[PDB]
Amino acid sequence: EVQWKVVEEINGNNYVYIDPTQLPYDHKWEFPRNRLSFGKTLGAGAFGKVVEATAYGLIKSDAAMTVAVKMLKPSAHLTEREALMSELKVLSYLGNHMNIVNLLGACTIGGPTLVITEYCCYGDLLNFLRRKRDSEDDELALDLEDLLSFSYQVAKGMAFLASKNCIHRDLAARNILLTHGRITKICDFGLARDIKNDSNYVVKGNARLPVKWMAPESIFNCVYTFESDVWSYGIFLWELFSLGSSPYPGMPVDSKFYKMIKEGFRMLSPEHAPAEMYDIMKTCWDADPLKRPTFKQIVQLIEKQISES
Amino acid sequence: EVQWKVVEEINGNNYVYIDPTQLPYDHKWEFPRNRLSFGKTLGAGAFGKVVEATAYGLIKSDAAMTVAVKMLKPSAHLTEREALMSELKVLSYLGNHMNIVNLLGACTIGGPTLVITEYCCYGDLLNFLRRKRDSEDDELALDLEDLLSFSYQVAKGMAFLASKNCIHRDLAARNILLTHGRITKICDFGLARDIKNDSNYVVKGNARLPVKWMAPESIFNCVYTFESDVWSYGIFLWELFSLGSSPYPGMPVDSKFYKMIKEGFRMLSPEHAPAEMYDIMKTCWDADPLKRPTFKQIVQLIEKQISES
Ligand SMILES: CCN1CCN(c2cc(Nc3ncc(-c4ccncc4)s3)nc(C)n2)CC1
Ligand SMILES: CCN1CCN(c2cc(Nc3ncc(-c4ccncc4)s3)nc(C)n2)CC1
Repeated sequence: EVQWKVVEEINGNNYVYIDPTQLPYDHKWEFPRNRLSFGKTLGAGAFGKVVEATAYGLIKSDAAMTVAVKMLKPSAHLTEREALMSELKVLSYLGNHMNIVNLLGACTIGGPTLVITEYCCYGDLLNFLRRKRDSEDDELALDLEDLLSFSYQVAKGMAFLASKNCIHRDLAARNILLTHGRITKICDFGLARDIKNDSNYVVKGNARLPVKWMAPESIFNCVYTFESDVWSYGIFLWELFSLGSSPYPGMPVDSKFYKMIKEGFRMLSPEHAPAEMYDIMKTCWDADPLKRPTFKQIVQLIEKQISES
Repeated sequence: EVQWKVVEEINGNNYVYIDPTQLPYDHKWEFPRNRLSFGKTLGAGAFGKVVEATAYGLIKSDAAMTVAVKMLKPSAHLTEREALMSELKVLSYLGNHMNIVNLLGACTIGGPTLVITEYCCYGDLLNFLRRKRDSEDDELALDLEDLLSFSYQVAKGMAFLASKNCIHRDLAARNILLTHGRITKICDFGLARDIKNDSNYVVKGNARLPVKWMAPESIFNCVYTFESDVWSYGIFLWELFSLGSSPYPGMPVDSKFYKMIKEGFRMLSPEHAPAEMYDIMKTCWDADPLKRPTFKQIVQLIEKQISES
């Protein structure tokens, strides 16, 4: 199951997705696998893993560079092998942006498929926030500046994705990475996350889904849109200003939970969210998708708050 | 006593200082004092203080901006009034640099002299470090990235000063400010610090001097050079990687202290200084001033460590 989808047409409220198996792979990305030295495993699911590695001569012929390599475990079946190749083709289709985990190369010959991406040295944003949660005015002001910056950067990364007609479908702090300079990068662990052991992914129908992050139109109609990604961004803002607390606290995903969300029930503001960031969340959680803001508009709104400093 | 001196000639190991009272003041800096609204006091000495204020229409005609205003207290005498004006003239002589507290304007008519500079919103680096001292691998790595950045930025600020033939004479973490984006800015509180109540300033001769930060040639010959500023930067590095501990721990400034420093005694490395930053400190503490590195060279050395990431 390819996670990032790419739309080609909107034929009056119905998306025409592009078959990722029909996207090109440009051999400019090809890199010899014997110039990768594999290190620790950074994440692993049932069928896939991401491993830290050193790449010799990937960018400059005389330099080594730390990278992340996505690969399948031997237990993987054909559909997982296709998905890895489709993720490779989507990533090269997207192109490069500062706030996404970028493609650096690939090994598609001489062994199983390897996908080489940037390595983010501080790990996932969710764990970063929860450490600061477990852990005076100047210190709090500086933390608020970081959180404003993270929301700005994720919003730019998502605006870049939407500009390439790409829908993320699993936006959440656990899928955002932090790296040098406090730069945040959107990624998808996809096959490299063990979702069977993550309570945030819930059984609904024939899938395990991050329901507390999903828009209502996605839960009752299984549709994923640019507007539903905006909804997820709103949920992301709530965990961001709550220091990584899980959304809808003390409320498990029952059938009771599903009722409330169609009743227009929303979360209240996190205690220390700035009013104008709370205002952005609420508009992301509009029951009407076409009343939610676009990521381009969210970028402008957050730019204005940061400039007021 | 003007703190920042400006040299004009080096006539074989003897400096010709420029009389700051002979530097021009350009009226382009003139700003009406009735467009300042004064707030809290940020620091105060015997004769002077620095106050936070809002300046209406200072940069853009339609915008307010937070600034810092240096001014004298009524107890000030003629020599302090001249010094404030000389500091104004040095600051406009220096020009603008990202890593110094820059001049934004001045009120030299219609009341006592006011000097308007950038406001740094996180205060002094020394208190910032001591809070982190009172206060796992990802968190420590990120702290080390900040400390590397602070040493790089202070070194660029000092290289800019040396390039303008300016000697600071009181470089220390207490004279470095932190502001938005974790930018550090060199300043001098000068008349706005109460040095009578600061143990770091010690009675030597007819002055109160920061002896633990001074080069030996400055202690026994009362000479201040570009090379003695480099010495102070080395001491600054030691407090930086020690999280604001006072230099030469458990050793008061006796006559015994003076003996040891001419004996070539130096501090050992802070426990978590990177080897290459320790190497920079040691070279800053060379008994021969002409064997110390220049700030231009320190900038290059630290740039290389940061690039290795
Ligand atoms: C020693 C302390 N730590 C702990 C944790 N720590 C990290 C780093 C990290 N870096 C990644 N870079 C790219 C990734 C990726 C690429 C493509 N698709 C999906 C994911 S994951 N990821 C994790 C989960 N933990 C690093 C150091
Ligand atoms: C509410 C919590 N705090 C605590 C402390 N805090 C600050 C800010 C600050 N900002 C400065 N900007 C320029 C300065 C200057 C200009 C010219 N010459 C010398 C100095 S001092 N300075 C201090 C000492 N504390 C700010 C907020």
